[PDB]
Amino acid sequence: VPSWPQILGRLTDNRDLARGQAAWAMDQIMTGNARPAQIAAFAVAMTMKAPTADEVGELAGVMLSHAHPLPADTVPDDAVDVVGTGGDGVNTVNLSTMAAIVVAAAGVPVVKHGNRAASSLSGGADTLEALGVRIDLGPDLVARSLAEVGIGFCFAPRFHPSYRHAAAVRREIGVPTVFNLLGPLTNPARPRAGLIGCAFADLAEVMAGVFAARRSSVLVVHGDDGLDELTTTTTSTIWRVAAGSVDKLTFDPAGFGFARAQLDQLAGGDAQANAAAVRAVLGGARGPVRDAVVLNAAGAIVAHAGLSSEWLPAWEEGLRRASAAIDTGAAEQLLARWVRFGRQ
Amino acid sequence: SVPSWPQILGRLTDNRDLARGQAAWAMDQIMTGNARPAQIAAFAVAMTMKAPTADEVGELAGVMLSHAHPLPADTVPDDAVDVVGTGGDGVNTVNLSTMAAIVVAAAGVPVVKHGNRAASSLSGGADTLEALGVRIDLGPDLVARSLAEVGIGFCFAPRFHPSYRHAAAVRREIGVPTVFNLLGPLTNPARPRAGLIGCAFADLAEVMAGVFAARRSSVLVVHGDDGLDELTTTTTSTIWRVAAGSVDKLTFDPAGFGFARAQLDQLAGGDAQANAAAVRAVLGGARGPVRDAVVLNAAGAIVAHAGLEWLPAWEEGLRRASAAIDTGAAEQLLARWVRFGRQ
Ligand SMILES: O=P(O)(O)OC[C@H]1O[C@H](OP(=O)(O)OP(=O)(O)O)[C@H](O)[C@@H]1O
Ligand SMILES: O=P(O)(O)OC[C@H]1O[C@H](OP(=O)(O)OP(=O)(O)O)[C@H](O)[C@@H]1O
Ligand SMILES: [Mn+2]
Ligand SMILES: [Mn+2]
Ligand SMILES: [Mn+2]
Ligand SMILES: [Mn+2]
Repeated sequence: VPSWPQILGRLTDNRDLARGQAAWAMDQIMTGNARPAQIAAFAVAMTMKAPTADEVGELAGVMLSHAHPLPADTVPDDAVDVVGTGGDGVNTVNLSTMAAIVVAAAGVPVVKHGNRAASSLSGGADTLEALGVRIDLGPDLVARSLAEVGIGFCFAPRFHPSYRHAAAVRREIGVPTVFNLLGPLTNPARPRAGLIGCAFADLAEVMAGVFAARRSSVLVVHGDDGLDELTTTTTSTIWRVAAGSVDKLTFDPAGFGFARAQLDQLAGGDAQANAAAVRAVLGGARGPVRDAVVLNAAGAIVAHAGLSSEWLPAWEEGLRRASAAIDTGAAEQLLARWVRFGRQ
Repeated sequence: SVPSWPQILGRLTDNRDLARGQAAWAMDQIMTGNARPAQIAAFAVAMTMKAPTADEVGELAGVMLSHAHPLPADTVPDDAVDVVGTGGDGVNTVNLSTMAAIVVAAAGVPVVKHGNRAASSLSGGADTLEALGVRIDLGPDLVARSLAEVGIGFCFAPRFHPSYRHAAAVRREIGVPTVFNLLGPLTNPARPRAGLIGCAFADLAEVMAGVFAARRSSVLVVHGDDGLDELTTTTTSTIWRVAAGSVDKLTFDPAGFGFARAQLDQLAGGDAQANAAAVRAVLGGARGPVRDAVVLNAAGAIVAHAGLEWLPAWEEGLRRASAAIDTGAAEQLLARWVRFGRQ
């Protein structure tokens, strides 16, 4: 029978867990039956042991079993996510949130998982909130947002109430652990595609492994400068997940005509500063930030195409649609229509 | 930089040895109620899986000792010895350290024993002593009087380390052994300079030895090659011998002193009442495998005391230990120990 001394002892002995043990642990944590000390011990122990795809898969599986689902037949089968682990410690503009809006305006259904900042000044949820977008909608209203606007936002705490004990321990110990991976892996709407950012180069492959087990079409991205984003300051490492297999690639924006940028050119601020930065990009303003948004939006579109079916043509078409979605004003319009939807 | 949990924990998760003072900072935060249980647990686990260094463990123990209740000045003889282990060998044996401690004290060697109740066994040293009528929870002044009048004193770790309670609680909750399990033997409040120190975790005995070496203590850190945190009689033992601030590892065979091979079955104990009866049995002069184990461990502590020639030291240790029992001195010392607590 499973117990904490058994599982913790196994992890501290640097052993992989038996099937079901990670699942048992997470379920204890989600049902409020685990002491903070046990939660912390488990989180740390698994991280230093080096999590397997199976183990992390079991953790996310439990979370999704307890998560508030969206109503049946309300999420298109080709819906995409654009979200990162966060915690790169750079405080950039909200590239995922900006990319998600552009991708939606390009005609790709987007059901975005998100959350407030943890280590940054303003996270996606914070910036969206500052734009007038509603980040408090339940399953039904998110479904309506998807249908009517083309984009929905699932605020993780709203859909994962049982995760509050784990989230508290994350806050207390501060150090990143395997828990930092679970957000991007537990979109309640369960889209089968997405552009997933990972700040931790050593854990990106594991994330990709989990998505692969689900037969998802995902690009797990880690900027070689440390961003949990497709960066423009240098190359990016992409773990391409397609047909249940992971393929490690290095991506260079220069190969698609993009100039190198400095990190301070992508720097952000508070929610109001970042909101203004969203408006600028969608407004047609050229520069480093636009390039970053277009590239990331294109990545999400590449991930989308990996569902129904190569690499260079997909990116070239992705870059086209993302740029066009901005230049026609569609992305700017979608945001406006999104804000109005909430007030209605 | 600014000391913080994200910093230190982050360093441990990255599998880097800590900088000087960081381990001390962490332990001090824990020892002052300024650490959340989650932070306590994260640190304990992280410090364990990285693999703690002698420097780091030394800082943890140091902080504990800098907070602990000390014994009054000039109450602890300079040649006082300790007999204690980390516990957690998994084998429910009789209480060899406590029994040896009584024998050693009866032989004339001052013993100030550190100790605690059971954590995973059916009965710890403190539990068995309590069942014998010995007062275990005495404060500094009375432990000093005990040491003077009786020739032995017992420091109950919860009594002398009240600020360790938060760490102790967390250890209880997570169950798994951590670096904290090493601290007990390393934090005797009376700070005896010699001792026989048991370590259940073979891979960490050298670390414990390094800590004692840093204090230039005369210590034998023992790990039975059958898993016991004791000098065993079922097979050979690993001894990390600490003398002159230097550690030297070696294999020890009690057969070289005439001791027959025993089996773990013969050293098995039970609850406090059973183990207490086992103590009375040995001190009564009963021959058998239990007596051999006690005399062996008692001798080791005497050898450690002497460290303040290897073979002759053991021969005199085994001789003095056997005599302390057979003369009835060890039995009498226990009885006198009980009367002290009752007056
Ligand atoms: O504070 P951090 O730990 O650094 O994380 C920053 C944000 O990144 C994650 O979401 P998201 O991918 O949507 O962020 P983004 O839109 O800004 O790119 C996370 O939910 C945070 O909101
Ligand atoms: O339950 P455990 O975790 O296994 O530990 C058993 C005992 O060992 C330690 O003391 P001590 O060295 O005095 O033990 P002993 O007298 O029985 O030999 C510890 O303080 C416990 O009292
Ligand atoms: Mn992001
Ligand atoms: Mn980011
Ligand atoms: Mn012992
Ligand atoms: Mn023992």
